[PDB]
Amino acid sequence: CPRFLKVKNWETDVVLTDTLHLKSTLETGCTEHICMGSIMLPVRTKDQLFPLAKEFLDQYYSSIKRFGSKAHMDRLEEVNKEIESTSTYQLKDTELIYGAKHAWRNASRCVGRIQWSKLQVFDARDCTTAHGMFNYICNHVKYATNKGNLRSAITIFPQRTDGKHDFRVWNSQLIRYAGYKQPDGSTLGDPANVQFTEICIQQGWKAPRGRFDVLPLLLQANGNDPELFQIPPELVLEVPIRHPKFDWFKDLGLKWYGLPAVSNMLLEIGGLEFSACPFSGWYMGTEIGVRDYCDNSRYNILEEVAKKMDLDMRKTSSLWKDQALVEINIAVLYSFQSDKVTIVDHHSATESFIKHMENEYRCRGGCPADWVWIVPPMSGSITPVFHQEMLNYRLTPSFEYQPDPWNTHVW
Ligand code: HEM
Ligand SMILES: COCCCNc1cncc(CCc2cc(C)cc(N)n2)c1
Ligand SMILES: C[C@H](O)[C@H](O)[C@H]1CNc2nc(N)[nH]c(=O)c2N1
Ligand SMILES: [Zn+2]
Repeated sequence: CPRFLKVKNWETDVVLTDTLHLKSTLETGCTEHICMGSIMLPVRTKDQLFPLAKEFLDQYYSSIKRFGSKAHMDRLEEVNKEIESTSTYQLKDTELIYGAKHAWRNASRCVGRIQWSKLQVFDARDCTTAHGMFNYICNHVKYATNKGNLRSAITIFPQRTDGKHDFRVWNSQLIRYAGYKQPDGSTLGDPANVQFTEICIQQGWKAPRGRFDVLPLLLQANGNDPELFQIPPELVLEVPIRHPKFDWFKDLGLKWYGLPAVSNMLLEIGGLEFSACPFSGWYMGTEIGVRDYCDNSRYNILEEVAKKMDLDMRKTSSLWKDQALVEINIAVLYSFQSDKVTIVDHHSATESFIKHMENEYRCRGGCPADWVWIVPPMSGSITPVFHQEMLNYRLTPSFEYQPDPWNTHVW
């Protein structure tokens, strides 16, 4: 802008002023001579820990307008001494909830953040076993699902200590379908999960060898060998995909699960690392309809579908893929709604995100947003976020990526 940063919506000419980026700690990958905005992915000593701890506490106490208080100050000595003795420290329940809700709030890749303050935090820091993990996770799933009226939730397992005793949910999501490679060449189910399916089988999973087989949970507690568990099927809500007009759509036998629940990410609060912190909300229809169903590397159903629309697949210029994609996504939304399972369309979601974005600038002086991820993978320019300039930067607490457990743990 003039002296501090401005973003603009070119459809509405609204301008917003960003000051929040000046708090940004972490680094983006971009430099003054290269932009890495479209790049997917650009323990800790005692000494590294206290700055990060104090930085978080200062923020937490500044959030409740008690910055610089006795409570604030004693808490600082309290934690400083915890780190000398024990090389770590423990978050109060209140701080844990603040941290978690704010990690969501700072998640620059998430279009749903208008919901950020409405999150259930299940503290599972007392868990010591894979079995306990299974119990916490089942409870999360059942709570979150809520018989179709979805509720946002996260379950936080014990924090990392010496890198030799961390909790990992080896699953990328709590609920995902298996993927089966064949020397036939082809692949049955979800190909994103083929290797993971292999690990499960090479750990004794009795694979039904079907298309939409819900995978077992594979749970690592205290750094031990991970252990298999079948989520109770009655806890796994699913939607058969049919079309509001094309009654032949049922015949494709599509089904998806209703509960999107990410389980491979790392939650960072006050320098502490929670390597097992599965979290869930509800689906934007395009996640299933466009990416899950139509990505070439995923279920890849575009050919099968468009074929059954008497479509012109001779050349790409008929836009037969575009047509099939729109129908597939209509069927997804219709289905979830006919089943009274929470879902949002990309028009409504992006619309609420603009509102949220403007909310955040009003009261927080900004909102970090990653345009590349915020814009839906179909019909981009007819949603409001396509035309909205966005500033991306890294605030903390945060959810981070982390290595796949099978490329580390062994024995
Ligand atoms: C309530 C409904 C929610 C909706 C509609 C929603 C929507 C989305 C969408 C569409 C994406 C992009 C995913 C993709 O295209 O692969 C995403 C990413 C993400 N969401 Fe949200 N979300 C919701 C709830 C939550 C919650 C409860 C959390 C955590 C507290 C969260 C944190 C994140 C994070 C960390 C990412 C980035 C994933 C990555 O970088 O791989 N979201 N969200
Ligand atoms: C490939 O490396 C990065 C992995 C991409 N992340 C990613 C992939 N598929 C699905 C997701 C689900 C994201 C999500 C999470 C939540 C809590 C809700 C929602 N609607 N969507 C995330
Ligand atoms: C290359 C590019 O960064 C990558 O394909 C991104 C683009 N935008 C995305 N946006 C969402 N919501 N989800 C994704 O997986 C991706 N993939
Ligand atoms: Zn950049």
